[PDB]
Amino acid sequence: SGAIYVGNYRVVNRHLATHNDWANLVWEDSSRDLLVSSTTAQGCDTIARCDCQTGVYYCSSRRKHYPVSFSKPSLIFVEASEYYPARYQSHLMLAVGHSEPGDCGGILRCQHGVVGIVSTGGNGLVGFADVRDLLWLDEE
Ligand SMILES: NC(=O)[C@H]1CCC(=O)N(Cc2cc(Cl)c3c[nH]nc3c2)C1
Ligand SMILES: [Zn+2]
Repeated sequence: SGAIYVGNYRVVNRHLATHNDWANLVWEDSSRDLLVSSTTAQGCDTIARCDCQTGVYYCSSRRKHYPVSFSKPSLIFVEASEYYPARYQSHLMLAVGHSEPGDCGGILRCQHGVVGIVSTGGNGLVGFADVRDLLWLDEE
C-alpha cells in the first residue's frame, strides 16, 4: 500500500484505488497502473522534476529503505496478475531490488522529491511507475 499526497491530489496504484478515488477521479491510465484523485486537505509531498537514475525506495515486505540505480521510463512487458491480464505497462522503471505485490505504493525518491511508486516486481527486480512527467500535479 501507499500513496503520494501533493497539493490537492492523491496518487495511487490504479489497482488499489478506493470508491472515494474513483468518485473524485482526476486522471487515470490503466497502461501506467496510475490513478489520481482529489483531496480536501493539502498534501506535503514534492514531485521530483529531473532525470535522476539513482534514489531510495521503501520496501514494506522488508520494513527497509533501499538505495537503488533504476532505468529510464519505458514500455515494458508485464506478466498476468489478479488485477490485469498479461500486457505492456508504459512509463516503467526497473531496479535490482526486493519486492512483493504488497509493496505496491512504496515511494521511490531522489534529492529533488518523489520520482514514482512501486508497481511491478519479481525475480530480484522491482518496477516503479514514474510520476515526474505529470507536470499538472504541481498546479491547480
Ligand atoms: N502493475 C502490475 O501489473 C501489478 C499489479 C499488481 C500485482 O500483483 N502484480 C504482480 C506482481 C507485483 C509485484 Cl510488485 C511483484 C513482486 N514479485 N512478484 C510480483 C508480482 C502486477
Ligand atoms: Zn532527481
